Amino acid sequence: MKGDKKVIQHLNKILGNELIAINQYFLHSRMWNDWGLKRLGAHEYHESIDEMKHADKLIERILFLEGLPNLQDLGKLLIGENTQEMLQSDLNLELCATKDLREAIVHCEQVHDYVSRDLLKDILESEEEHIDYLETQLGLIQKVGLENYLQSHMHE
Amino acid sequence: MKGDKKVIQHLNKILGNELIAINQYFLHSRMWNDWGLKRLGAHEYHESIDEMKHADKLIERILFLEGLPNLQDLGKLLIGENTQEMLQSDLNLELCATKDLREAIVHCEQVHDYVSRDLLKDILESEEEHIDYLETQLGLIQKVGLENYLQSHMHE
Amino acid sequence: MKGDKKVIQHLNKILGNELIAINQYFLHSRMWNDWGLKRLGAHEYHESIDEMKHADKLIERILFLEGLPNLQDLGKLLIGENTQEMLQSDLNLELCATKDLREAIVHCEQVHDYVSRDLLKDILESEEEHIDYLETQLGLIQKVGLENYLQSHMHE
Amino acid sequence: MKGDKKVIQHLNKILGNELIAINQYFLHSRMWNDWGLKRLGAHEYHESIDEMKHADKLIERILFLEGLPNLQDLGKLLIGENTQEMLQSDLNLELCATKDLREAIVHCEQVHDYVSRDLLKDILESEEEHIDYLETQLGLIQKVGLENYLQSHMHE
Amino acid sequence: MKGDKKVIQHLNKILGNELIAINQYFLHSRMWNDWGLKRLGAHEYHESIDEMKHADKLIERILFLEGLPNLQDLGKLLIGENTQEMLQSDLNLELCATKDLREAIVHCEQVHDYVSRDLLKDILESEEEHIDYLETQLGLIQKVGLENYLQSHMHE
Amino acid sequence: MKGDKKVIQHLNKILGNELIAINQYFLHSRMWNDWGLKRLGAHEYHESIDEMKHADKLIERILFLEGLPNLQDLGKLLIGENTQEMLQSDLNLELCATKDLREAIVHCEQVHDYVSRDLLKDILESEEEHIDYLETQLGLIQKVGLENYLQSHMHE
Amino acid sequence: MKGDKKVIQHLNKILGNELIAINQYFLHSRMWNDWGLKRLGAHEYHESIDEMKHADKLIERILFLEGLPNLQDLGKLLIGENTQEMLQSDLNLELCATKDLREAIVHCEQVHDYVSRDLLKDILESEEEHIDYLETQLGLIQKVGLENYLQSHMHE
Ligand code: HEM
Ligand code: HEM
Ligand code: HEM
Ligand SMILES: [Fe+2]
Ligand SMILES: [Fe+2]
Ligand SMILES: [Fe+2]
Ligand SMILES: [Fe+2]
Ligand SMILES: [Fe+2]
Ligand SMILES: [Fe+2]
Ligand SMILES: [Fe+2]
Ligand SMILES: [Fe+2]
Ligand SMILES: [Fe+2]
Ligand SMILES: [Fe+2]
Ligand SMILES: [Fe+2]
Ligand SMILES: [Fe+2]
Ligand SMILES: [Fe+2]
Ligand SMILES: [Fe+2]
Ligand SMILES: [Fe+2]
Ligand SMILES: [Fe+2]
Ligand SMILES: [Fe+2]
Ligand SMILES: [Fe+2]
Ligand SMILES: [Fe+2]
Ligand SMILES: [Fe+2]
Ligand SMILES: [Fe+2]
Ligand SMILES: [Fe+2]
Ligand SMILES: [Fe+2]
Ligand SMILES: [Fe+2]
Ligand SMILES: [Fe+2]
Ligand SMILES: [Fe+2]
Ligand SMILES: [Fe+2]
Ligand SMILES: [Fe+2]
Ligand SMILES: [Fe+2]
Ligand SMILES: [Fe+2]
Ligand SMILES: [Fe+2]
Ligand SMILES: [Fe+2]
Ligand SMILES: [Fe+2]
Ligand SMILES: [Fe+2]
Ligand SMILES: [Fe+2]
Ligand SMILES: [Fe+2]
Ligand SMILES: [Fe+2]
Ligand SMILES: [Fe+2]
Ligand SMILES: [Fe+2]
Ligand SMILES: [Fe+2]
Ligand SMILES: [Fe+2]
Ligand SMILES: [Fe+2]
Ligand SMILES: [Fe+2]
Ligand SMILES: [Fe+2]
Ligand SMILES: [Fe+2]
Ligand SMILES: [Fe+2]
Ligand SMILES: [Fe+2]
Ligand SMILES: [Fe+2]
Ligand SMILES: [Fe+2]
Ligand SMILES: [Fe+2]
Ligand SMILES: [Fe+2]
Ligand SMILES: [Fe+2]
Ligand SMILES: [Fe+2]
Ligand SMILES: [Fe+2]
Ligand SMILES: [Fe+2]
Ligand SMILES: [Fe+2]
Ligand SMILES: [Fe+2]
Ligand SMILES: [Fe+2]
Ligand SMILES: [Fe+2]
Ligand SMILES: [Fe+2]
Ligand SMILES: [Fe+2]
Ligand SMILES: [Fe+2]
Ligand SMILES: [Fe+2]
Ligand SMILES: [Fe+2]
Ligand SMILES: [K+]
Repeated sequence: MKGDKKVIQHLNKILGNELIAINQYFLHSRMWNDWGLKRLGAHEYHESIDEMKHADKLIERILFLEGLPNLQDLGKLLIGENTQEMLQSDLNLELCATKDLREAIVHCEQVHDYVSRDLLKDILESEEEHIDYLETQLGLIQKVGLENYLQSHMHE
Repeated sequence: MKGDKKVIQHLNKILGNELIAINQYFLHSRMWNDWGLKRLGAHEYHESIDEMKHADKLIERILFLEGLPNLQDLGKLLIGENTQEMLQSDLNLELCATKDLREAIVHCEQVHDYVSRDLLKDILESEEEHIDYLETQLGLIQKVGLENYLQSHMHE
Repeated sequence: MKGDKKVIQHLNKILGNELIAINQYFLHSRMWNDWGLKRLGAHEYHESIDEMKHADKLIERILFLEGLPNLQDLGKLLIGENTQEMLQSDLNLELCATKDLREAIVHCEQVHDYVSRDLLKDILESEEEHIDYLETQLGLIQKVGLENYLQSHMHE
Repeated sequence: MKGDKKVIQHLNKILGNELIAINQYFLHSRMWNDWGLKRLGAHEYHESIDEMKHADKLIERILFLEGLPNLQDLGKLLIGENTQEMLQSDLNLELCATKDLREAIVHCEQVHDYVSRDLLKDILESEEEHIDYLETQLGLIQKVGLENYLQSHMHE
Repeated sequence: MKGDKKVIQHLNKILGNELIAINQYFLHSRMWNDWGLKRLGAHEYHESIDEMKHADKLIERILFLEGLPNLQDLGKLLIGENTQEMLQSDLNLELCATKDLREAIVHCEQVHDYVSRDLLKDILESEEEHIDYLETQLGLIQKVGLENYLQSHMHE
Repeated sequence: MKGDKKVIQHLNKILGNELIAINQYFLHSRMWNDWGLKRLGAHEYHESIDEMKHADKLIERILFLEGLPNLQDLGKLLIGENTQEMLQSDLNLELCATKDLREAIVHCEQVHDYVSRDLLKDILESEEEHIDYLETQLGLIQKVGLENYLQSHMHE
Repeated sequence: MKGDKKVIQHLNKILGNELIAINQYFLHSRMWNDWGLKRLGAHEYHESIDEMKHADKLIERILFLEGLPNLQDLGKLLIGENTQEMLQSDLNLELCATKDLREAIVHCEQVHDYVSRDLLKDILESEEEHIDYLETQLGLIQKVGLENYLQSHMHE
């Protein structure tokens, strides 16, 4: 089925965001694991897997619409040097991603691509859960202190 | 994540409706049970539990959006004195609730809060099922007669 | 069997205290969950459920005695802004509520409503366990430190 | 142990009431069964078994207190001729029984026989459940009509 | 079905004997239990249950024959003060009961109420088993001595 | 938040009685076991465990009320030299315990400490069971003779 | 056939030490439980049970040797006011106990009561495990800090 070219362009923009998030989260996960903060590593890995699944659904939708998925362009990773920086960088990336998702949903509604809208809404629900996770961890660092927070995320 | 203040105000309005419905339905349930109309009591209890779960989701969403859930303000319960009045009072309350849900959905769409919209749509689907249940019971009272209808709802 | 009018007034007063506690504890529970303090959130949810069950038993007893349960009047919630304030606010509520239970039991005894007395005694046993829980947590904060206490109530 | 002679007199009065209820409810049960109203018959049999178990506990307590259980004196049975009369006669009997139970509890409290008081309170809780059952059935006859009420209690 | 009025009178006489035996044996059972003679108490309870089941069948038959079961008139209980007296009092009661059963069977045969006769014969077989039990226990007291007999019926 | 000072004194008095009974019954148990009267020894051990559990509940209650449990003061043990004396000494001790329990319950009721009252009533129910056990054993010695009574309590 | 009088005196001295430890550790256990330090409370309860089992074995041995177990004389409990004092007071008590055990073993060896010696050696092995437990906890307080130590012993 021949999709709207601007919808396909929006879907490729979302896909591009997923690709940044996959790599940033995977590396953050393996950094936490390397440091012996295995619970943080495992949860960051789970976030990376979520983004892999979002990318998959986007690729499948673009192909159905007769578009060309762009897996070539990888935007800027902002890798942190410590736990607080890593969490904040992830959170900043998620906030950029939801902004793009909302603009893509607007466009899908405008051209009556309600199935793409619903896919993007499902991804946006997941991203807001990611934002909730990351905001909550930064808040816990303040409430229990950094050393305790890290201690609680050492052992799986 | 910092939510739109008018969306949060709409969510608290919906929450307020849930709180009325929880108490009205719980008391109606226990009145039917007290009268020995246990099947009616059990179904009304189920409705009250549905509204408890709606309230829960609304509270969680308001907190995520950095709003303050209002569990203090309880609107007017209209407790019936017999089965027909109790069902009709519930139905009137549901019809008020769906009106508020539609206005809240309009606002979420306007400001691109698509995750809150989808939550409210899910609640609205449940409320229309509640309306269907209550309308159907009032119709059955007409078709089988009040005495038979009550008889059929005595024993679980 | 018509119950004593002042006994029914007392039961409605106890019921009113339960309705305050249901909402305050439910909101405190969801606040703790929102902050990622899930062990605190779960325990507070089970306190809320306990009060819901108290309210149910009182409603059933009032109806049996041919009184009108009052679910319309909701007294003042006191929502804390951090863990210490939330625990202290719950403790304030419980201490005020047990004072009313004792006065209600006195009245039941005076008019020989021994079944209502035993119901209120069972609720009072639960409220003193709730007081014990709350006082103990506040004491643990003093013994292990606030940051450690919150750490220990982060993960379920 | 040597019980208070007036307490033993109260316990024998309660036992006397149980013996009336056992026989009245057993006969009402078998009359309902005879008429093909088997659900009514089964519930009335259950009430009769409850009173047998009350009598057993009272006999045991009287003997422990070195009293003589009185199973010789059987008071007045009032056997109804139709369902409404039978239920109302049972209800009248239960209301007489609770009046005697409250006077007995007063006396146990006066002489500090707290264990006998707790037994009598357990019996009283059961009789108030019996009263609730009987009142509820009389109310259902009004709400669903006598013919429907009987129909619903034909088949087990 | 319309029973013979003299047969119904006989059945009510048998029922009257059952009602005496129920109460006498239940009290003897609880006296033996009170004394710590639990095997004697359990067997006497079993005898009491047998008489309850006899009474039930007689009530059912009387009602089928369109008679009025008489549970109002309770004849003389003869409660013993020690084991030998209790057993002998039960035995005396059983011998009175079989005398009445034989006269009732004669009358059933005379008027061709063969189904009532067979019920009464089944009851009589049970009473002769009861007589055998009681006679045997009195004989064992002579053969093993009273102290040994009681010792053997202390523990269940 | 403290209990009533005189209630705490009563609870410590009850606790003192438990501590006497624990030690007296444990030694009596082990004397019976040493003599080869293992069924008596096992039952007496069970009585001692009951008193340990009573003491535990009292200690927990005193601490909740912010009293100081007194485990220092051990009153007079009266150890018997043979089975009859041991049983009688236990019985005398239980009768002193129930006297103190009734005085403590009066006080709890007076100051509206209804949870302490219910705890003491539960302990009192258990002590009256203990009295029943002891009185019954002494009575069995009379009915079956001492040698037979001891014989029946040799083997478990 | 009697044990040595001075061996029996030593065994009663060891028994006296057990009785102190039972009560001291049981109260310390219930204080820790009351404070919400349930893992400390559970371990201390376990220590108290060990001492109850030691006392049982000593009572059995004394009775076999035809001595009189002394459960009347309770020496001085030293109840701590906080975790460090409670642990230290337990440790001081264990060190007194092992001193008396070694003197008792010397005496058993001197008079060739090798079975009493082996029993006391088994108790001594257990007391040195108790000492190891207590010393290790005090050392952990130093290594992890008091607040962390207490935190780690809050939850079971
Ligand atoms: C009149 C006030 C209320 C009464 C008497 C009441 C009663 C109950 C009862 C009896 C249950 C079942 C508990 C059990 O058996 O475990 C229940 C479930 C529940 N209630 Fe309430 N309730 C009240 C109000 C509320 C409110 C105001 C909220 C939240 C804002 C709430 C949240 C819940 C939740 C989340 C459940 C669990 C439902 C499930 O099974 O998923 N309730 N309620
Ligand atoms: C002093 C009066 C009586 C006492 C204390 C007494 C006591 C009892 C008790 C304790 C049970 C066992 C109930 C249970 O544990 O579920 C029982 C069973 C029963 N009783 Fe009675 N009873 C009395 C008189 C009667 C009478 C007068 C009747 C009928 C006319 C009757 C009919 C029955 C029947 C049919 C059962 C069930 C037996 C079975 O099949 O297991 N009882 N009774
Ligand atoms: C302050 C006084 C005491 C208290 C509060 C106390 C408490 C307890 C409790 C709660 C139990 C567990 C019972 C159960 O749950 O079944 C127990 C077990 C036991 N107690 Fe005590 N106790 C006390 C004194 C004693 C004394 C003085 C002795 C012996 C001289 C003793 C001997 C025993 C024995 C043999 C057990 C069973 C241990 C096992 O499980 O193998 N107790 N105690
Ligand atoms: Fe590694
Ligand atoms: Fe997830
Ligand atoms: Fe994503
Ligand atoms: Fe295709
Ligand atoms: Fe666009
Ligand atoms: Fe979808
Ligand atoms: Fe994401
Ligand atoms: Fe590790
Ligand atoms: Fe592990
Ligand atoms: Fe009811
Ligand atoms: Fe549903
Ligand atoms: Fe709802
Ligand atoms: Fe948040
Ligand atoms: Fe709006
Ligand atoms: Fe959704
Ligand atoms: Fe609804
Ligand atoms: Fe029914
Ligand atoms: Fe059913
Ligand atoms: Fe969350
Ligand atoms: Fe609980
Ligand atoms: Fe409550
Ligand atoms: Fe009612
Ligand atoms: Fe009052
Ligand atoms: Fe109760
Ligand atoms: Fe509470
Ligand atoms: Fe404090
Ligand atoms: Fe975590
Ligand atoms: Fe987990
Ligand atoms: Fe029939
Ligand atoms: Fe029942
Ligand atoms: Fe009864
Ligand atoms: Fe007795
Ligand atoms: Fe009286
Ligand atoms: Fe009780
Ligand atoms: Fe009753
Ligand atoms: Fe049928
Ligand atoms: Fe059936
Ligand atoms: Fe007994
Ligand atoms: Fe049999
Ligand atoms: Fe019979
Ligand atoms: Fe018939
Ligand atoms: Fe005849
Ligand atoms: Fe037959
Ligand atoms: Fe018989
Ligand atoms: Fe025994
Ligand atoms: Fe047995
Ligand atoms: Fe032995
Ligand atoms: Fe027991
Ligand atoms: Fe006790
Ligand atoms: Fe406390
Ligand atoms: Fe006092
Ligand atoms: Fe209780
Ligand atoms: Fe006791
Ligand atoms: Fe043997
Ligand atoms: Fe054996
Ligand atoms: Fe506690
Ligand atoms: Fe151990
Ligand atoms: Fe020891
Ligand atoms: Fe010996
Ligand atoms: Fe020595
Ligand atoms: Fe050994
Ligand atoms: Fe030790
Ligand atoms: Fe905790
Ligand atoms: Fe746990
Ligand atoms: K820590």
